[PDB]
Amino acid sequence: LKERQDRRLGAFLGLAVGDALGAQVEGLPKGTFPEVREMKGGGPHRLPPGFWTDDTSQALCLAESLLQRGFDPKDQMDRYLRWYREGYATRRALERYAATGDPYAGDEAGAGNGPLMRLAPLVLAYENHPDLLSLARRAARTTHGAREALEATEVLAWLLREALRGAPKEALLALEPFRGADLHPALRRVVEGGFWEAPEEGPGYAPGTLAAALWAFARGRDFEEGMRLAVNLGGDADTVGAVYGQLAGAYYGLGAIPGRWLRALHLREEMEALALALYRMSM
Ligand SMILES: [Gd+3]
Ligand SMILES: [Gd+3]
Repeated sequence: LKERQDRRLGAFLGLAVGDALGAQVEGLPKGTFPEVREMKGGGPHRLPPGFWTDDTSQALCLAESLLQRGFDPKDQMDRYLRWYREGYATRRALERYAATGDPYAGDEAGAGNGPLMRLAPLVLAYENHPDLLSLARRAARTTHGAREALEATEVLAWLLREALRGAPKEALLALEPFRGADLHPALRRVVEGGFWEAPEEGPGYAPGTLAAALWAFARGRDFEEGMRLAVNLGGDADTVGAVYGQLAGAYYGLGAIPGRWLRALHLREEMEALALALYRMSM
């Protein structure tokens, strides 16, 4: 069904849409700037409208790696490194890998949201794998090693899988499998309802990023409304937007994402092809 493909395309393109939109106001304190509603580009990097950042770049790298050779963390890092060296915590991980050959180069200080911003591709291709959560943890470990970042990635992997399978918003927010689970205290507070309150800003800390995305998803009645709530929190807006985009994209579907946002999106067609290829792979 196109209905099923629509969810996978939505999750992938939603990630990029959130990255591009949020990038326009990243670094700005909440409530100090005009409400973001359109793909105008700009931000600290004077981005053209619809242009995303490293969040989506890493997602693309992971997607190509998966389609090229299944789950291969070594290949993932080869691609990240190559992407990194072609341009001018993660950089430390990439250099660690370059020097030692260890693909799981993340350290305990890496509690950032990097693993969350690029996740979608993994779930699209390995949605039905019995070890999906373990694969997600390994995919996070390549650049981040903090307990809360690894667990936050597992929670997002579960969320995406369930959304792709048609689980209702209430079930996704209930996070039943994680209730009472032995998680890092910060993440436990999120799973137990910390996300119902509006964040003071878009957090860069993994648990906080997930909480901000869940909050926007909980309050937004559709993809667009939730996306605007997410990015207007300011702070790490491109990444909070990217995480929200993945969840909301999988939940609402590509057809629910504002057409003008998709038409302005850089490499829209390339991503749609990748998303479809990954989905075919999961079957
Ligand atoms: Gd960025
Ligand atoms: Gd950022």
